[PDB]
Amino acid sequence: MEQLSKSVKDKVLLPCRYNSPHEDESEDRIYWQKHDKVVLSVIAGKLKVWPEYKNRTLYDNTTYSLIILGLVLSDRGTYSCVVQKKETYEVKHLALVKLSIKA
Repeated sequence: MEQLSKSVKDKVLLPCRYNSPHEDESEDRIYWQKHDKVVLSVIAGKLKVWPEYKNRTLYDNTTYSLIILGLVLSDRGTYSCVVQKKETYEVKHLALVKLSIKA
């Protein structure tokens, strides 16, 4: 569980911590989620950002990491980065990031 402390209005990069010789844009499905919400997905290399996060997030293609712009208090919490392969779903990678925020 990596932990980051930022302030309201900061931008932040949440590291997915994914790096293995089995990275494969074809099969790799990458998801960032927070609680019962999905932030974004990357399927076949194509990015899809959920409505709540459109215009306030970026994706770093190099590291599969999530960038959030203009933090607000409700952005606090645990985020997950998941790399899966659908065959049946199989998970290749799971990483958790705890974002703490104050004003």
